[PDB]
Amino acid sequence: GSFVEMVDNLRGKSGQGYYVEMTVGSPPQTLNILVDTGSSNFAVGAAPHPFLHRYYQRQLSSTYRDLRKGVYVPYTQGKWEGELGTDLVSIPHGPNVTVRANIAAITESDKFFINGSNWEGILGLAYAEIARPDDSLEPFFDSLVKQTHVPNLFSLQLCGAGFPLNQSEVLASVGGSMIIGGIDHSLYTGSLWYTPIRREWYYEVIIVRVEINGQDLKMDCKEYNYDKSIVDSGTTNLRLPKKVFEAAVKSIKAASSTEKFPDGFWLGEQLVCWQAGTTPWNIFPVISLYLMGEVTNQSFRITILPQQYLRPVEDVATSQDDCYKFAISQSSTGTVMGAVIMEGFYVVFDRARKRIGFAVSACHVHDEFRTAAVEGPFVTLDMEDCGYNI
Ligand SMILES: CN1C(=N)N[C@](CCC2CCCCC2)(CC2CCCCC2)C1=O
Repeated sequence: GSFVEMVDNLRGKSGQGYYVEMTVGSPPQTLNILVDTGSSNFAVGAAPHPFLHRYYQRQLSSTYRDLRKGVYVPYTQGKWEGELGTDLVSIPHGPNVTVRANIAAITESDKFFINGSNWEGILGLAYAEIARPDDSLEPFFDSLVKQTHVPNLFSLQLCGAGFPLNQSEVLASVGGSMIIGGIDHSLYTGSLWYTPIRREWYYEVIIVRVEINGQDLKMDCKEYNYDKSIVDSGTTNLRLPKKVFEAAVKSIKAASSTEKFPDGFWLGEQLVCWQAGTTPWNIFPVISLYLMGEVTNQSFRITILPQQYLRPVEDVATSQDDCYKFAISQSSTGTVMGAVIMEGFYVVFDRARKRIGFAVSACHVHDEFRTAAVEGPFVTLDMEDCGYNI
């Protein structure tokens, strides 16, 4: 592991997000920032909010520059509005550099800030094409690379604990690593396998085959990428296109049929609980997603366990039972490989080579009988037809 200064620099959990410490302004103002590979704006709370105990104070920064421009960003579950400007930004447990970056000072929001998440802003790590108001607002990572010698690459190890973390525990626990400018080999086991970034906007990829316990879901592969497939640390669940979700849940129900679960469980709304330590992991199937490889007609697969797709939640009774929510849900906007999937892998966002790498995570939760996996190669034909075109 050659990047010790950045190892273990993340905190958080799949449901409320993983964050990294950053500083903004002169003198430096410390803020916890959500790592979001599914957006492209660096936006931080800049005004009092019930869920914030600190925020960016522009008037206290001598290096603050006002862009005299507003920004409005509505999203599925909510929205954030702010004022654009630039200032000096650093990552304490990151590369030893300071860069001038765009910052959206959030002045109004709805369903953005999460009570108790311990973060005050978000770091959009995707491409300028999806930056708001438009692609002229240079994303933080683009600025970082343009202004320093930092390699155009970052890697994420998100570490799920495998059990509920109370408020005190989640603040004291290491939630993972964000390695800026490199790959730290202590964070994964086995080999790294790369899939092409199809297009530079979201981190878009192409899924070419899906298996539930080795059983082919057997759908036209274009269904798996309708209308796109992305890797998004800012989404909790593995989200699947409606038709794929329907087929996958049918297959997961069949594999786990020795136990009947309520409709609310499958809808990802209600938790299911087992006596302490008795979670029947073995009745649940592993899920394999085959991804396009970098070699013509070659693919590889990533396999996750129910320890990834069943998300640990505290029982409404704080009892001693082990409880979970089903973290696979439907989407009308394509496949989203969210945090619960990323928790099984060390994921390399190799922007320089326009590819995303996957390897088994040194911190993935498993049992004595099964482990997550990244395996290849497999001969796979016509993978280009798996990509969706509007
Ligand atoms: C899922 N998702 C995401 N990964 N980022 C956003 C915005 C997505 C962008 C995508 C491009 C267009 C503008 C919105 C924000 C949320 C992230 C978690 C914390 C609450 C807000 C979102 O809705």
